[PDB]
Amino acid sequence: SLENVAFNVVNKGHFDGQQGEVPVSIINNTVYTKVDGVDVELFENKTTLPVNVAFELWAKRNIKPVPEVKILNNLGVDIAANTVIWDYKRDAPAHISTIGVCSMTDIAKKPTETICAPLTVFFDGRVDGQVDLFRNARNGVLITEGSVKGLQPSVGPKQASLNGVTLIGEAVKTQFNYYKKVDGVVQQLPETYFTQSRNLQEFKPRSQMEIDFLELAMDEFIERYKLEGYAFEAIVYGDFSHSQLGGLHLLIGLAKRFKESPFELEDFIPMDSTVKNYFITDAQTGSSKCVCSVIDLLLDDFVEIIKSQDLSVVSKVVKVTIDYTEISFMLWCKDGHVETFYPKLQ
Amino acid sequence: SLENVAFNVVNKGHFDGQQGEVPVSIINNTVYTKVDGVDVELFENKTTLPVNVAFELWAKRNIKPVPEVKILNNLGVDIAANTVIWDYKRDAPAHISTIGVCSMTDIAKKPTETICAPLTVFFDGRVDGQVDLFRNARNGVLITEGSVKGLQPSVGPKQASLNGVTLIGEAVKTQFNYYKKVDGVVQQLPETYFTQSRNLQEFKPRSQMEIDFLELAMDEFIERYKLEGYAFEAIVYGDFSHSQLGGLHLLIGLAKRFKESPFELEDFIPMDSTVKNYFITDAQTGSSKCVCSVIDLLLDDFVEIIKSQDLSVVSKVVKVTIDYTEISFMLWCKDGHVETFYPKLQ
Amino acid sequence: SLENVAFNVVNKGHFDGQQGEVPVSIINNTVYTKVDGVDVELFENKTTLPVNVAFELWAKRNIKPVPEVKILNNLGVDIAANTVIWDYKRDAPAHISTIGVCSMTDIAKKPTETICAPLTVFFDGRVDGQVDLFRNARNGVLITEGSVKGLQPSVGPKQASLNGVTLIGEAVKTQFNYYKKVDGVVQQLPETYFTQSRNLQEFKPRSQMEIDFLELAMDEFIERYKLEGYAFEAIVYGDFSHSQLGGLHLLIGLAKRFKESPFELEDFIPMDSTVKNYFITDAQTGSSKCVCSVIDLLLDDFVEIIKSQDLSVVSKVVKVTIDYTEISFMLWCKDGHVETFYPKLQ
Amino acid sequence: SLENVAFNVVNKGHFDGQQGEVPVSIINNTVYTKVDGVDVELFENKTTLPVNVAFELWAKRNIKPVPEVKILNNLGVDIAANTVIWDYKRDAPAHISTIGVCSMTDIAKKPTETICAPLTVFFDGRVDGQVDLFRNARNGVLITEGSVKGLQPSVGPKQASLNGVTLIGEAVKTQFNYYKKVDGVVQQLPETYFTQSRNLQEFKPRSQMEIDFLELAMDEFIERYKLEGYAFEAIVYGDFSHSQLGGLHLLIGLAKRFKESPFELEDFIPMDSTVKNYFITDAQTGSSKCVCSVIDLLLDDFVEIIKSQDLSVVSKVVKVTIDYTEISFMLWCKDGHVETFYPKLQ
Amino acid sequence: SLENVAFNVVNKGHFDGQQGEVPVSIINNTVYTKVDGVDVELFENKTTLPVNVAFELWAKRNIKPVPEVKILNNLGVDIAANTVIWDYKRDAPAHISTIGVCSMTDIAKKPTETICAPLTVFFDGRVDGQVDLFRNARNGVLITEGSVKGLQPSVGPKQASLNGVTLIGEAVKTQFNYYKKVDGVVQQLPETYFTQSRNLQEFKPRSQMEIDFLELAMDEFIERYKLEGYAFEAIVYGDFSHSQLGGLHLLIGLAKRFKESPFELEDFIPMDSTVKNYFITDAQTGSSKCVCSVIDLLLDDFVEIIKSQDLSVVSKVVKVTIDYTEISFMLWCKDGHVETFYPKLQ
RNA sequence: UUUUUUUUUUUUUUUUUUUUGUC
RNA sequence: GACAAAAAAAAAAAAAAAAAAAA
Repeated sequence: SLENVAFNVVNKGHFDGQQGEVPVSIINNTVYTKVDGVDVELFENKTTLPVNVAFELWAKRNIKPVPEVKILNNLGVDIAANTVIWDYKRDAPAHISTIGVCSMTDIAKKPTETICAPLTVFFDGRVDGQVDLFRNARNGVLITEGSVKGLQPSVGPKQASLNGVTLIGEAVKTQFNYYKKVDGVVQQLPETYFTQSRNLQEFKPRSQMEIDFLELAMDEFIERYKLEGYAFEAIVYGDFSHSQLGGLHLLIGLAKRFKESPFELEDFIPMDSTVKNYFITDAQTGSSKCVCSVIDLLLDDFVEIIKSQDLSVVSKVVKVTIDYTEISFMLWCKDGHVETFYPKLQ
Repeated sequence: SLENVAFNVVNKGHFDGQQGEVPVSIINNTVYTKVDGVDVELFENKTTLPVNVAFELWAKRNIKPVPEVKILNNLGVDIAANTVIWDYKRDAPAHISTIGVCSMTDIAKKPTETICAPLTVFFDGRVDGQVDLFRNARNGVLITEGSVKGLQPSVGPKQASLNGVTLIGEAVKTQFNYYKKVDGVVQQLPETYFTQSRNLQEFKPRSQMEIDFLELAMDEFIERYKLEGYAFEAIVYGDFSHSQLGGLHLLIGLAKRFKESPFELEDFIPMDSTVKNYFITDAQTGSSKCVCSVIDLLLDDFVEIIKSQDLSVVSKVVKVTIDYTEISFMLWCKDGHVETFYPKLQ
Repeated sequence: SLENVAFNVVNKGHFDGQQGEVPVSIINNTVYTKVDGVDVELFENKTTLPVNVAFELWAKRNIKPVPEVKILNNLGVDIAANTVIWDYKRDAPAHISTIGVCSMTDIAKKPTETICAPLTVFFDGRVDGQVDLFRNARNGVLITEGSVKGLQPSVGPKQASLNGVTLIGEAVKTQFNYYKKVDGVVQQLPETYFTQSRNLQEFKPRSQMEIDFLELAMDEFIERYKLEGYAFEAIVYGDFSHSQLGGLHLLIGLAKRFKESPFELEDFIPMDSTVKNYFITDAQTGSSKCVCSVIDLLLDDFVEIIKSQDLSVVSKVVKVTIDYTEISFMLWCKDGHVETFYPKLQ
Repeated sequence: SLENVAFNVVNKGHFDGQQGEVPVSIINNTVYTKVDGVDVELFENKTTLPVNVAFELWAKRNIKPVPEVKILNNLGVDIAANTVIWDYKRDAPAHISTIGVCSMTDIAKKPTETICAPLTVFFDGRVDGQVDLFRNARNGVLITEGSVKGLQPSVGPKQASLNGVTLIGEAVKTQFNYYKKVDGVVQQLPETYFTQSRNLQEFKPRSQMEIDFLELAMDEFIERYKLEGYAFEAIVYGDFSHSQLGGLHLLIGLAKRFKESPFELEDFIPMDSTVKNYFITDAQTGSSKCVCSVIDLLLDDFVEIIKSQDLSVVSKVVKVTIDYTEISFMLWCKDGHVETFYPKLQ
Repeated sequence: SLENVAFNVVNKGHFDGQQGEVPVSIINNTVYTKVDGVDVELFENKTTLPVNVAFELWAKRNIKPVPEVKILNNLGVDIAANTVIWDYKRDAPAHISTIGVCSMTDIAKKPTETICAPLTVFFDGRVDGQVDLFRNARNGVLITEGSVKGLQPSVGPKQASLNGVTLIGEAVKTQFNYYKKVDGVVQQLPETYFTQSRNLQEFKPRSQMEIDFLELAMDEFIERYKLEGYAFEAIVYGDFSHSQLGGLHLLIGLAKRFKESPFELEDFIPMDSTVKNYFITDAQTGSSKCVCSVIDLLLDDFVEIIKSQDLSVVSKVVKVTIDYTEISFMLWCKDGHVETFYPKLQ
C-alpha cells in the first residue's frame, strides 16, 4: 500500500515491512506526507513510471552493498529476484520489471515461474534460499560473499554500490564472486579488468603509480615508468592547444587537469556504463570536444594493457574485456609508437 | 489506503469498507487500475485537491438521497459529519473538510470535538446515532425522514440528489425535515419556497399551470389565469426583438423557448445555487444577454409571489425566502402594472 | 517519426506510410500541429503511455474491421502481429506491446522471434503471409474471411469493430473464422453464444422476439412466448419498487426502461468485457443498485439458455460459454420456478 | 494581484506594496515574467498550494530576522498575524493559513476575529500595534527585542532565521523574548536548552569545548574533560567497526568525521525539527544506519545533560526540555556507566 | 525529426546532422530515450516552449564561442541567422524565434526575407556567406574574428561564452569585432566598458590592482591608489555594521567578502545582464539588502569611472556606456566627496 | 512641453519604541 | 523618572532621475 510505504519511509528511510499508515498526497509527480499538519516532500519522481509505482520501488530498493549497475548490465541481467536495484545515476530502477516486489510492475511472484525462465534473473547470495533458486534457474547471475559448492567462482570488482555511493567496504564485504548460467549451463566468466568508478571532484589514488601521476609532472612520470612511445602526452594528460580537444580518455587525466583548472563535464547520457561519453569544455584554454570517451581504468591496468599489445600496426581494433564486457579500442601507430588509444565509435 | 479504495471502487462502484487491494497507477491527475494486464481509467480529478485525496473522497461519497448542495449552502453548512457530500455540478466535494473520512482532509474524527464546534456540522438522521450528536452540537443542521421528539420540523424540498440525479423519490424517500441549531439553540426555519432544480433539455411540468404554459401560446395562457399587467411578456416568455435579451428569468420560459428554438446556455459559474446566471445566446434571433438570472421556481409559486406584491411602487426590492435563503428581486412598476421582475445584482 | 506520423494523420486521417513532415508541438499530454500559423489539436493522450508513443500507436491503428476487444481478451490474445488493436472503449491500445509498429513498445520486429513464442499472437488473415506465420507460431489466434486449408473454421460474431463502430457489415465482411493454437497444437474452439454489443441510446432489435419485447407489455410478452416461472418480470424487465434495484441484467430490459424513462449509467470500469457492471440509479422511482451485471445477449439465445437449465435446484452455478469464455451465472429457484439468474460475483 | 506581486518581486526582491504590473505567465507550476521580450523564471512551486497562491505567499514572506520554524512549531504556533513565515527547509510556508496576507489563504483580516481565537497566533513585537493585539488575544505567541510591561520575558535562542540564513545577529538583533498565552492566561515558558542550528559542511565551533573536540584527538579530549564512563566513544564520535553504524547522535561528531572523511546524508523528511533523522552512509568504511537522530546541541550543554543523569539505572527514558519542547532520550547504562544515549523512538 | 535529433544527441552530444533514429518517450516535460531497455533522460524542459521544440532548439544550439547574451541584448539583437544562441543563465533560447532551425519557431528560412527586415538579425561572420548576408540586411549585428573590408570594427569583450562557460579563449579566439546596421546604414558603436562576467566562487583577478585589492587590507589599498574621498570603504568594500547592507556594488568586493565569510546571493531575476540585482544576506553579521545592484566592472575601469566624475554636485544620475548600452549610476556626493556610487539599471 | 500617483541599494531631521550609561 | 548615546519603526526635507496617467 502507498500509505504503508510512506509510513515505512518516514519511520526508517526505506521499506522495512512495518504496519502503519500516514496521510499521503500525490501532486505534480511528487509524494508529500503530512507531519504535524503541514506537507513534507518525500519523493520526487524522476522516472517514466507512475509516481506511486516509482515511490514504492524506491522505498523497496536494496540498501545492502549491491554490484554496480554497469556490472549487471554487462552481464546481460534483465531482472532481479525479489529485490530492486536502484540506478542512482538515472534516479530510476535499473530494471523495468520486478519479481515479487511491486504489484504494478511484477511479472511473477517467484523467479521459478515460466515467464522468468528466458530472462537472466539476478540472484543475491546474501539472501537465504536464492542459491538453490539460481541452481534450478535456466538463466541467472549469482553473487556471493564466499564460495558456493560445485561452481567455479569469478572474483568481481573490489568496489560495490552502497546506498548510491561506491566504496571498497571495510566494515562490510563489497567483493562478490560472480556466477552465470545461460540456457541451464554454468558459464565460465572471463578474466577481465574492472573500472574503479571514481568521481572527478573526489578522485583518490588507489595505487602508487596513480600517486606518481598526480604528483609529478608529465616528463618525470613518463621517464620514470618507461612509458615513452605510448603517446601518454595526449591519451592521458590530454592536449589543450587546439580548438578541438585531443585525447584525455582516462579519468585520472581529467582529475589531474581539474586539480589545476576546473572544467565542465556535460554528461548527455546520464547512466552507469564502463565507457562514459562527456561533452568536455576546458574553461581555461577553450579546448572542447563534443564527445569524449572516458574510461576509469586503474593506471597500472591501463599501462599493462597498452604495453601488452603489438605496436607495429597502422590501425587496429583492440578487444579488451573490461567489467565483464568487451570494450573495443582504436589504435593508431606510426614508426613503432602509439598515436591515439580511445574506445571505438565514441 | 489508495489500493483498498480502488479495489472497493472496481468491485462495488463505491467504497463499501471491504478488504482487498488492486494495482493502482496515478498519472496526469488520474487514477488507473490494471485489469486483465492493461490499465483501466478509474477517476479523473477535476478538483483542486490531490488526485489520491480526491479519489478517496469520491469513493466515500454519499450514495443515499441527500439534499441538494444549494440547500446546504443556504443553511450555512460548512462541513459534514462522518460523510462526504459530493457536488456533482462542480465534480468536487461540497465541503473543504470532513470528519473521520480522509486522513489528510480530516479536522477531527468525531463531530463532538472542539474544532467542529464553531462550524455548522451537517448531520444525517438516517444514520444511527447522529440525532443525538445533533442534540449535543453547538451548531448543526439535521435532516430526518420522520418526526423528531422535542423538535419542530421544517418540511424541505420534495426533491433530493440521488448519486448526482435530482429526483422526487418514489421507491425511496427524498423529503426531509430540516432542523437547525446555532450557538446551541434551535432556530425556527422560515416558511420558504423551493426551486424545482429541473434541467432545460429534460424539462417536465409538475403542475397544471406548467402544462398550460408549455402547451398553450402566450395570449390564451395570459387570459385564462388572469396574468395581465404583471409583465409576463418579458419576465417569463422573454423578449427577442432587440440585440439584448429581455427577461427570461424563469426556467419554464427558457424550456418553452428551447422546445421551439434551442439556444446555448453558457454557465460561467458551474456551481449549485438558488439563482443561476447564464450567458444566453439565442441562436434564432441573435438576442444575447451576458448575465441572465434564471430561477427554477414553480410557476404556481412565482405567480403567487408576483400577485402578493404591492403594485403602487415605482422601485422596490422584494425580500422573499427561497431555498432557506433570502432572494432579493427588483420590482419596477408603472401605471399600476409590473414592468420587470428579476433577481437583484444579476 | 513523430513529425511524419503527424503529417500522415493530417493528410490521410491515419498512418499510411507516406513521406513528409509537419511542425509538431507537444504540451500537456497533447499533440498539436501548426496549420496556417495556429496550433491545431491532433491527439489528446488518455492512456498511461507517453504522449508521443500513444500518438504513434493511434495513428498506426487498424482501420479495417477487426474483432471486438472483448473477443480477443477472452481468447487469451496478448499482443498483435504487425498491427495495433485500438480499444476505443478505453481510448488506449488493447495490448501493451506490439510487433514492428513502434520502436518504444516493440518487443520484436517479427512474430517468429523467440520472445513472441510464449505470447498468444493475434494473426489477421486479410494480411498476406499471416496465415503461414500463424501456422508456424507456437501460440496464436488467426481470423480469416474465408476457409483455411487443413484447419477447421470456427464462425465468430456477426459484428466487428470498425473504427470503434461495432456493426454488422454489408459493404464489408465482419464475420471471421477463428483458429486458436497453444503450444503448437490447434485447439477446437467451443460453440459459443455471442453478445450483440449494442448501445443503450442507439439500441435496435435484431430478432422478432426482441421486437415483441420492445412493443408488447410485460404480461403479454410473457404469455406469448411461454415465459411463466422464469422470473422474467424481475430478471429481465427489472424491479423498481424498492430502494434497491431488482434484476435488470439484460440490455433488453435497460433499453425498454430507457425508452419510457431514462436513467443514469456510471461505468466505474470503462473497459470492454462480456459482462458489464454498472452503477444504475433510476431517475423515476429512485431505485439504485451499486453494482449490476449487464450482458448484451440476444433475447433468443438468453431464452434458450434459461430454458436449458434444470429448475429443480435451490441454488446452482451455471457455466455458460459466451464470447469464447465461460460466463458464470447464479441460478436461484424455488417451487420449480426460477427466482434469480444473474452473472455471479457481479 | 499576481501581476503587481511579480512587479514587486522584480523591482524590490519581495512584496513591498508598490503599484505597477508586469507581464506574467504561469506554466508547469512555475511563474515566468517577460523581460526584454524573453520569459524569465521568477518562482518554481515546491509546495502543495496552487502556483499563484504559493508565489504570492513567497513574495509576502518575512524578510526580517524571525525565529526558526522549529521554535514556532514547538510553541504550538498555528498561524502568523499579518505576516508569512517561510520555511526554507521545505521551500513552503510554515503555516497553512494566514491573516490578512493572501485572499485565498486568509481565514480572517485581523487576528481579533472569532476564527483566530482558538488558534495560537504568532505576534511579532517589532511590528507596531502587535503587543496590544497579543494582550487581547486568547491564544498567541509574542516575540520582542525588548521588555514588555507587565510580562515576564523568556529569553530565546541566540540565533534566528534571516532570509533562510540561521545566524547570530551582529548588525541585527536575533535574540528575542518569548511570551505565550493559552486560553487568555499567560504561560511561564519552561527553562530550556536551544539547538545551534549549524550546518554539516559550514560548521563552526561556538565554544572552547567544541574547539578542543575538533582539534584534539579522541583520548585526549575524553581524558581532559573528565568524560570517561559516559559512552562518548559511540554516542558522540560514532562507531564504524560494524556494518551497522552506531551512535553519532550529535552534529559535533558528524562535523568531526566529515572534516576527515565526507559521507552521505539522505534527509528523507526534509523539514525543520529539533531532532533530525538521517540516512547516514559512511563512504569510507561502508557503515550505514537506517535511521539516526541527530540533534544540534551545544557540546557544553550536552555534557551538562549527560552529567546530570542518574547512572545507577539499567534502562531509563530521559525527559529534556530543548527548544521549548520535551525531547525524549533513551538512556542505557551498565556497571554504573553510560552505554548508549540517543533520542527515543528515532 | 524528434528521433533523429535524439539520435544525434546520444551519438555526438549535439545535433550534427547525422542520419539515424533512436526510440524517444516524452513525459512530464522531459525527453527520455531507451538504451539497453531502460529510459535515460536526455533533456528536461526549463523553458516556456513545448518540450520537443525546446529539445530540438537545445540540440541545435551554438557549440562555438559566441558573445555573451547580455552583449546581444544590449545591442538590440532580436533573432539569430541560421543558428541558436542558448541562454544558459535562463536555460532557454536567447531569442523567441529562429531562422532556418525549427519549423515550429521559424518565421523565415533565410534572413533576407521580408519578415526579418524589421528585426536586427545576429550574423556570425565565422560561417561562410554570413558577412554578405549582413551587408544586404537592413538591420543586423555582425561579429567577426578579423577585419571586414570597408567596415569599421567595434571589438567587444575579451571573453565569450563557450557551451555556457565564460572564458578568455587561448586555444580559441573569443575576441570579436562588432558591426551594427540600423535601417540600412551602418552605425558607429560607442566606446564602452566591458563587464568581466566573472563568478563569485571562481573569481580570479585580471589586473595588478585587483590582486592588490584581494590581498591588501582596506586602508592600505585605499592609501596606495589615492582613492580617498570616493567612499570605496562602502561602495566596493561594503559596510556590514547596520541592519541594511551598505554598498557592495562591485563583484570584486563581493568575492573578497565571500573569501573570508560566505553569504547568500538570492538572484530574483535569473538572466544575463550588465547589472545584476541580488537579495544579499550576510551570514556573518546579519546585514542584508533587498536590492543590491552589482556590476562586474574591472576595478581599474570602475576607478576611472568614479574619478572622471564631478564631485561638486549634491546628486546626479550619470550615464555610463557599459557593454554597448547606457548604464545609469547614482552619484551621491556631499561636501565634494562621494557618499555612494551604485548602478541603477535592472 | 505641464501636472498627478508611485519608485530609487545617499544623507539630515522628526517622532515611537527599545537598548544601554549616569543621576 | 530625567539624562546621554545607540538600534529599530514610522514621518519630513535635501538633489538627480525613472514608470504610468493626464496636459
